[PDB]
Amino acid sequence: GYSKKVMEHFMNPRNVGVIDDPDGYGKVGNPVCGDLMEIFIKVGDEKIEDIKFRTFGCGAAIATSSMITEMARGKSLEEAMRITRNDVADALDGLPPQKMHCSNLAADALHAAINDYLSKKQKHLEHH
Amino acid sequence: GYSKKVMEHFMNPRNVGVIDDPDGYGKVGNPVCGDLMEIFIKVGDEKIEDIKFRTFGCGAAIATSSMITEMARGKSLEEAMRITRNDVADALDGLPPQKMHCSNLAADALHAAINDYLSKKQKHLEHH
Ligand code: FES
Ligand code: FES
Repeated sequence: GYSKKVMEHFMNPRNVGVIDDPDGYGKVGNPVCGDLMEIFIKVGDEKIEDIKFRTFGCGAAIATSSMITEMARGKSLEEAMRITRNDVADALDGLPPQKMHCSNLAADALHAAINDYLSKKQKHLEHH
Repeated sequence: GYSKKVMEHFMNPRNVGVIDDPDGYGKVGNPVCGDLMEIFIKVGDEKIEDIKFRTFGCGAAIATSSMITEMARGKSLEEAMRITRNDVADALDGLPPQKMHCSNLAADALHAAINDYLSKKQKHLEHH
């Protein structure tokens, strides 16, 4: 019992892949299934200049990540940080409640990748 | 304007502290404020035998972590994994919408600590 939008993003996920040498990297595992979600970001002019995700997880996780990465592309870091699964709640309505977990991977990995980038920036400016 | 339950868990948070040499460790940062949530778990008989959190974050993050860790204490790993912020949505009703992010740290760190423990266990399988 899924949604048309989820079906579209599972069948034709956007932004699948890897970035070599990314500016930010975030990885989160779902321990139930043991699936791992990785987000890679490139940052230019404090905007998401490129984003990719890689997972072997389930339909729900893949479709959520496709929607989240699409939303994030070309936004400022601060805007991207404010994205949560809540921003695509309507597309996810009526999913089995155990797919809640799967749907949280995307946003949590994105937030991790952004924090990764930001902490690198902080370290660079240790003494300045 | 906050909830009475949130006020109680912010003023008297349960399970604050650290576990030295924990069975599972999970850390997640909120990049907006730069606050970091750490969860420590001890695992005995595939149950949460001890849990502690450590953060310097905001009231919302602290109260959520107090509620989440209290829910997790003494549950099986599998039950604990199924906990999300959704399980305390009622207590969190009407929080400023930016505290959604803060409220997700707790569950995400707990899930990270459980994955940490499980992957350590996975090491044994390499034995052949
Ligand atoms: S089971 Fe691996 S993501 Fe749904
Ligand atoms: S301000 Fe850092 S946790 Fe909400």
